Amino acid sequence: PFLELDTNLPANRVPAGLEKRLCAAAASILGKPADRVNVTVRPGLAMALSGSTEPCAQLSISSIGVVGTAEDNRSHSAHFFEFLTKELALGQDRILIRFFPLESWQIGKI
Amino acid sequence: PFLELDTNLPANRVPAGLEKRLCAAAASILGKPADRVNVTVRPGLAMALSGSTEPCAQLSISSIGVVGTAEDNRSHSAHFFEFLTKELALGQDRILIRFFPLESWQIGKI
Amino acid sequence: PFLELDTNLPANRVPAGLEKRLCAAAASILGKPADRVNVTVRPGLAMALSGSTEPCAQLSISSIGVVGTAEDNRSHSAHFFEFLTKELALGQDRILIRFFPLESWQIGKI
Repeated sequence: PFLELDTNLPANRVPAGLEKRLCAAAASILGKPADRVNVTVRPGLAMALSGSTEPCAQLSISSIGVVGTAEDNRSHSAHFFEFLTKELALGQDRILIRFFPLESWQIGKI
Repeated sequence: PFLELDTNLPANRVPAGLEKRLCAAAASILGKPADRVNVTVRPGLAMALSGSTEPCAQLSISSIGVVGTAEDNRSHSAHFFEFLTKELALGQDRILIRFFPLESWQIGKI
Repeated sequence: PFLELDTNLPANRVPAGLEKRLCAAAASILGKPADRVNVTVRPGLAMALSGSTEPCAQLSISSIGVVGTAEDNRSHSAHFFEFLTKELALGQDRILIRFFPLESWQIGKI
Protein backbone atom coordinates (compact mmCIF):
# COMPACT_ATOMS: atom_id res chain seq x y z
CA PRO A 1 0.00 0.00 0.00
CA PHE A 2 0.96 3.68 -0.55
CA LEU A 3 0.02 6.15 2.19
CA GLU A 4 0.50 9.89 1.67
CA LEU A 5 -0.13 12.28 4.58
CA ASP A 6 -0.31 16.07 4.03
CA THR A 7 -0.47 18.34 7.13
CA ASN A 8 -0.25 22.05 7.97
CA LEU A 9 1.53 21.11 11.24
CA PRO A 10 5.12 22.41 11.00
CA ALA A 11 7.75 19.69 10.45
CA ASN A 12 9.16 20.42 13.96
CA ARG A 13 5.64 19.96 15.53
CA VAL A 14 5.08 16.49 13.89
CA PRO A 15 6.18 13.68 16.26
CA ALA A 16 9.64 12.29 15.45
CA GLY A 17 9.39 9.02 13.48
CA LEU A 18 5.66 9.40 12.63
CA GLU A 19 6.38 7.84 9.19
CA LYS A 20 7.76 4.68 10.93
CA ARG A 21 4.81 4.34 13.34
CA LEU A 22 2.29 4.95 10.54
CA CYS A 23 4.07 2.30 8.42
CA ALA A 24 3.82 -0.28 11.24
CA ALA A 25 0.20 0.73 12.06
CA ALA A 26 -0.84 0.52 8.38
CA ALA A 27 0.71 -3.00 8.01
CA SER A 28 -1.39 -4.14 11.04
CA ILE A 29 -4.61 -2.29 10.04
CA LEU A 30 -4.49 -3.33 6.32
CA GLY A 31 -3.17 -6.88 7.07
CA LYS A 32 -0.18 -6.40 4.72
CA PRO A 33 3.51 -7.17 5.32
CA ALA A 34 5.40 -4.04 6.45
CA ASP A 35 7.93 -4.64 3.58
CA ARG A 36 5.08 -3.74 1.13
CA VAL A 37 3.98 -0.60 3.08
CA ASN A 38 5.03 2.86 1.87
CA VAL A 39 4.42 6.11 3.81
CA THR A 40 5.10 9.72 2.73
CA VAL A 41 4.54 12.59 5.18
CA ARG A 42 4.52 16.18 3.85
CA PRO A 43 4.39 18.65 6.74
CA GLY A 44 4.46 22.45 6.94
CA LEU A 45 1.94 22.90 4.12
CA ALA A 46 -0.73 25.58 3.84
CA MET A 47 -4.06 23.76 4.23
CA ALA A 48 -7.78 24.35 4.66
CA LEU A 49 -9.88 21.29 5.56
CA SER A 50 -13.68 21.63 5.59
CA GLY A 51 -13.23 25.39 4.95
CA SER A 52 -10.92 25.94 8.00
CA THR A 53 -7.11 26.46 8.52
CA GLU A 54 -7.01 24.92 12.02
CA PRO A 55 -4.47 22.09 12.17
CA CYS A 56 -5.50 19.22 9.94
CA ALA A 57 -4.29 16.19 7.96
CA GLN A 58 -5.26 14.56 4.66
CA LEU A 59 -4.39 10.86 4.25
CA SER A 60 -4.49 9.07 0.89
CA ILE A 61 -4.36 5.24 0.83
CA SER A 62 -3.67 3.54 -2.52
CA SER A 63 -3.55 -0.24 -2.75
CA ILE A 64 -4.33 -3.30 -4.89
CA GLY A 65 -6.46 -4.30 -1.82
CA VAL A 66 -9.00 -1.35 -2.09
CA VAL A 67 -12.60 -2.62 -2.71
CA GLY A 68 -15.06 0.04 -4.01
CA THR A 69 -17.54 0.06 -1.07
CA ALA A 70 -17.55 2.13 2.15
CA GLU A 71 -18.36 -0.97 4.25
CA ASP A 72 -15.14 -2.59 2.92
CA ASN A 73 -12.92 0.39 4.05
CA ARG A 74 -14.94 1.62 7.12
CA SER A 75 -12.94 -0.47 9.72
CA HIS A 76 -9.64 0.65 8.14
CA SER A 77 -10.79 4.32 8.14
CA ALA A 78 -11.75 4.13 11.85
CA HIS A 79 -8.27 2.72 12.73
CA PHE A 80 -6.49 5.45 10.74
CA PHE A 81 -8.56 8.19 12.43
CA GLU A 82 -7.68 6.67 15.84
CA PHE A 83 -4.00 6.62 14.80
CA LEU A 84 -3.84 10.24 13.55
CA THR A 85 -5.99 11.84 16.30
CA LYS A 86 -3.59 10.44 18.96
CA GLU A 87 -0.34 11.15 17.06
CA LEU A 88 -1.16 14.68 15.87
CA ALA A 89 -3.64 15.74 18.64
CA LEU A 90 -6.27 16.43 15.94
CA GLY A 91 -10.04 16.21 16.40
CA GLN A 92 -11.84 13.65 14.18
CA ASP A 93 -13.31 16.58 12.14
CA ARG A 94 -9.72 17.67 11.17
CA ILE A 95 -8.81 14.47 9.26
CA LEU A 96 -10.07 13.18 5.90
CA ILE A 97 -9.06 9.91 4.22
CA ARG A 98 -9.25 9.14 0.49
CA PHE A 99 -8.99 5.51 -0.76
CA PHE A 100 -7.69 4.77 -4.31
CA PRO A 101 -7.67 1.38 -6.02
CA LEU A 102 -4.52 0.29 -7.91
CA GLU A 103 -3.85 -2.63 -10.26
CA SER A 104 -0.52 -4.51 -10.33
CA TRP A 105 0.47 -3.18 -13.80
CA GLN A 106 0.59 0.38 -12.32
CA ILE A 107 3.53 -0.49 -9.98
CA GLY A 108 7.05 -0.38 -11.42
CA LYS A 109 9.69 -2.28 -9.36
CA ILE A 110 13.25 -3.57 -9.99
CA PRO B 1 -13.84 18.97 -3.36
CA PHE B 2 -10.07 18.44 -2.84
CA LEU B 3 -7.73 21.01 -4.37
CA GLU B 4 -3.96 20.45 -4.32
CA LEU B 5 -1.64 23.22 -5.57
CA ASP B 6 2.09 22.57 -6.18
CA THR B 7 4.35 25.59 -6.95
CA ASN B 8 8.06 26.36 -7.30
CA LEU B 9 7.39 29.82 -5.78
CA PRO B 10 9.15 29.92 -2.39
CA ALA B 11 6.78 29.72 0.62
CA ASN B 12 7.72 33.34 1.54
CA ARG B 13 6.83 34.54 -2.04
CA VAL B 14 3.30 32.93 -1.97
CA PRO B 15 0.68 35.46 -0.78
CA ALA B 16 -0.25 35.06 2.90
CA GLY B 17 -3.55 33.15 3.29
CA LEU B 18 -3.67 31.91 -0.35
CA GLU B 19 -5.16 28.60 0.93
CA LYS B 20 -8.09 30.54 2.51
CA ARG B 21 -8.79 32.63 -0.61
CA LEU B 22 -8.54 29.57 -2.87
CA CYS B 23 -10.95 27.72 -0.55
CA ALA B 24 -13.51 30.56 -0.77
CA ALA B 25 -12.98 30.97 -4.56
CA ALA B 26 -13.35 27.20 -5.16
CA ALA B 27 -16.65 27.08 -3.14
CA SER B 28 -18.02 29.89 -5.39
CA ILE B 29 -16.62 28.52 -8.69
CA LEU B 30 -17.67 24.86 -8.04
CA GLY B 31 -21.01 25.82 -6.36
CA LYS B 32 -20.16 23.80 -3.22
CA PRO B 33 -20.45 24.79 0.44
CA ALA B 34 -17.08 26.04 1.79
CA ASP B 35 -17.38 23.47 4.67
CA ARG B 36 -16.87 20.71 2.00
CA VAL B 37 -13.88 22.47 0.31
CA ASN B 38 -10.33 21.29 1.03
CA VAL B 39 -7.17 23.08 -0.21
CA THR B 40 -3.51 22.00 0.12
CA VAL B 41 -0.72 24.31 -1.07
CA ARG B 42 2.82 22.90 -1.41
CA PRO B 43 5.28 25.71 -2.16
CA GLY B 44 9.06 25.82 -2.60
CA LEU B 45 9.15 22.74 -4.84
CA ALA B 46 11.46 22.12 -7.79
CA MET B 47 9.22 22.20 -10.88
CA ALA B 48 9.33 22.22 -14.67
CA LEU B 49 6.03 22.97 -16.44
CA SER B 50 5.87 22.59 -20.23
CA GLY B 51 9.65 21.92 -20.21
CA SER B 52 10.52 25.17 -18.33
CA THR B 53 11.54 26.08 -14.70
CA GLU B 54 10.06 29.60 -14.77
CA PRO B 55 7.59 30.09 -11.92
CA CYS B 56 4.58 27.83 -12.33
CA ALA B 57 1.73 26.06 -10.54
CA GLN B 58 -0.05 22.72 -10.92
CA LEU B 59 -3.61 22.49 -9.55
CA SER B 60 -5.43 19.17 -9.06
CA ILE B 61 -9.20 19.22 -8.42
CA SER B 62 -10.83 16.00 -7.17
CA SER B 63 -14.57 15.87 -6.53
CA ILE B 64 -17.72 13.73 -6.68
CA GLY B 65 -18.97 16.58 -8.98
CA VAL B 66 -16.38 15.97 -11.83
CA VAL B 67 -18.11 15.02 -15.16
CA GLY B 68 -15.81 13.40 -17.78
CA THR B 69 -16.08 16.06 -20.55
CA ALA B 70 -14.00 19.21 -21.17
CA GLU B 71 -17.16 21.29 -21.79
CA ASP B 72 -18.36 20.34 -18.27
CA ASN B 73 -15.11 21.63 -16.58
CA ARG B 74 -14.12 24.45 -19.07
CA SER B 75 -15.91 27.29 -17.10
CA HIS B 76 -14.38 26.04 -13.82
CA SER B 77 -10.89 25.83 -15.43
CA ALA B 78 -11.17 29.42 -16.75
CA HIS B 79 -12.11 30.70 -13.24
CA PHE B 80 -9.18 28.84 -11.61
CA PHE B 81 -6.73 30.24 -14.19
CA GLU B 82 -8.08 33.76 -13.49
CA PHE B 83 -7.66 33.11 -9.75
CA LEU B 84 -4.07 31.80 -9.92
CA THR B 85 -2.74 34.27 -12.54
CA LYS B 86 -3.78 37.20 -10.29
CA GLU B 87 -2.68 35.64 -6.97
CA LEU B 88 0.71 34.29 -8.10
CA ALA B 89 1.46 36.76 -10.98
CA LEU B 90 1.78 33.78 -13.37
CA GLY B 91 1.07 33.85 -17.10
CA GLN B 92 -1.72 31.50 -18.32
CA ASP B 93 0.98 29.26 -19.92
CA ARG B 94 2.51 28.64 -16.42
CA ILE B 95 -0.56 26.91 -14.91
CA LEU B 96 -2.03 23.47 -15.63
CA ILE B 97 -5.16 21.98 -14.03
CA ARG B 98 -5.98 18.27 -13.71
CA PHE B 99 -9.56 17.14 -12.85
CA PHE B 100 -10.16 13.77 -11.10
CA PRO B 101 -13.53 12.14 -10.45
CA LEU B 102 -14.22 10.62 -7.01
CA GLU B 103 -17.05 8.42 -5.72
CA SER B 104 -18.48 8.75 -2.19
CA TRP B 105 -17.06 5.37 -1.01
CA GLN B 106 -13.50 6.78 -1.51
CA ILE B 107 -13.96 9.43 1.25
CA GLY B 108 -13.40 8.37 4.86
CA LYS B 109 -14.93 10.74 7.48
CA ILE B 110 -15.75 10.51 11.23
CA PRO C 1 3.13 13.73 -19.09
CA PHE C 2 3.10 14.67 -15.36
CA LEU C 3 5.94 13.33 -13.22
CA GLU C 4 5.87 13.78 -9.44
CA LEU C 5 8.91 12.73 -7.38
CA ASP C 6 8.74 12.53 -3.55
CA THR C 7 12.03 11.92 -1.63
CA ASN C 8 13.27 11.95 1.97
CA LEU C 9 16.63 13.31 0.71
CA PRO C 10 16.99 16.87 2.06
CA ALA C 11 16.51 19.61 -0.57
CA ASN C 12 20.23 20.54 -0.21
CA ARG C 13 21.27 16.86 -0.86
CA VAL C 14 19.22 16.60 -4.14
CA PRO C 15 21.40 17.45 -7.18
CA ALA C 16 20.91 21.02 -8.44
CA GLY C 17 18.59 21.10 -11.48
CA LEU C 18 17.31 17.49 -11.05
CA GLU C 19 13.84 18.69 -12.23
CA LYS C 20 15.41 19.91 -15.54
CA ARG C 21 17.36 16.68 -16.17
CA LEU C 22 14.33 14.53 -15.28
CA CYS C 23 12.20 16.63 -17.67
CA ALA C 24 14.68 16.08 -20.54
CA ALA C 25 15.12 12.36 -19.66
CA ALA C 26 11.33 11.81 -19.48
CA ALA C 27 10.80 13.47 -22.93
CA SER C 28 13.39 11.02 -24.40
CA ILE C 29 12.18 7.93 -22.49
CA LEU C 30 8.42 8.54 -23.13
CA GLY C 31 8.96 9.84 -26.72
CA LYS C 32 7.09 13.10 -25.96
CA PRO C 33 8.07 16.69 -26.76
CA ALA C 34 9.76 18.35 -23.75
CA ASP C 35 7.20 21.24 -24.02
CA ARG C 36 4.51 18.71 -22.88
CA VAL C 37 6.62 17.30 -19.98
CA ASN C 38 5.93 18.41 -16.40
CA VAL C 39 8.10 17.48 -13.39
CA THR C 40 7.51 18.21 -9.67
CA VAL C 41 10.15 17.27 -7.09
CA ARG C 42 9.22 17.34 -3.38
CA PRO C 43 12.31 16.78 -1.24
CA GLY C 44 12.91 16.74 2.52
CA LEU C 45 9.85 14.59 3.25
CA ALA C 46 9.51 11.92 5.92
CA MET C 47 9.26 8.61 4.03
CA ALA C 48 9.27 4.86 4.55
CA LEU C 49 9.56 2.73 1.38
CA SER C 50 9.13 -1.05 1.68
CA GLY C 51 8.95 -0.61 5.49
CA SER C 52 12.31 1.27 5.73
CA THR C 53 13.38 4.97 6.23
CA GLU C 54 16.68 4.66 4.33
CA PRO C 55 16.86 7.22 1.52
CA CYS C 56 14.23 6.55 -1.11
CA ALA C 57 12.11 8.07 -3.89
CA GLN C 58 8.57 7.58 -5.17
CA LEU C 59 7.89 8.58 -8.79
CA SER C 60 4.37 8.95 -10.21
CA ILE C 61 3.93 9.18 -14.01
CA SER C 62 0.54 10.33 -15.33
CA SER C 63 -0.08 10.58 -19.07
CA ILE C 64 -2.60 10.15 -21.88
CA GLY C 65 0.03 7.66 -23.23
CA VAL C 66 -0.25 5.11 -20.30
CA VAL C 67 -1.46 1.65 -21.53
CA GLY C 68 -2.79 -0.68 -18.76
CA THR C 69 -0.22 -3.52 -19.08
CA ALA C 70 3.18 -3.99 -17.37
CA GLU C 71 4.82 -4.99 -20.69
CA ASP C 72 3.75 -1.59 -22.12
CA ASN C 73 5.47 0.39 -19.26
CA ARG C 74 8.37 -2.04 -18.39
CA SER C 75 10.97 -0.34 -20.72
CA HIS C 76 9.96 3.11 -19.41
CA SER C 77 10.20 1.89 -15.77
CA ALA C 78 13.71 0.46 -16.37
CA HIS C 79 14.89 3.83 -17.83
CA PHE C 80 13.45 5.79 -14.89
CA PHE C 81 15.12 3.45 -12.37
CA GLU C 82 18.44 3.93 -14.23
CA PHE C 83 17.89 7.71 -14.14
CA LEU C 84 17.06 7.94 -10.41
CA THR C 85 19.66 5.42 -9.13
CA LYS C 86 22.44 7.49 -10.78
CA GLU C 87 21.07 10.94 -9.84
CA LEU C 88 20.16 10.20 -6.21
CA ALA C 89 22.68 7.36 -5.48
CA LEU C 90 19.76 5.08 -4.53
CA GLY C 91 19.69 1.29 -4.83
CA GLN C 92 16.99 -0.15 -7.15
CA ASP C 93 15.11 -1.41 -4.03
CA ARG C 94 14.73 2.25 -2.81
CA ILE C 95 12.63 3.47 -5.78
CA LEU C 96 9.01 2.68 -6.71
CA ILE C 97 7.15 3.98 -9.78
CA ARG C 98 3.36 4.29 -10.14
CA PHE C 99 1.78 4.79 -13.62
CA PHE C 100 -1.62 6.55 -13.96
CA PRO C 101 -3.67 6.87 -17.14
CA LEU C 102 -5.23 10.26 -17.99
CA GLU C 103 -7.77 11.29 -20.64
CA SER C 104 -7.60 14.65 -22.47
CA TRP C 105 -10.75 16.05 -20.77
CA GLN C 106 -8.90 15.90 -17.39
CA ILE C 107 -6.30 18.52 -18.48
CA GLY C 108 -7.25 22.20 -18.18
CA LYS C 109 -5.08 24.59 -20.26
CA ILE C 110 -5.37 28.24 -21.45
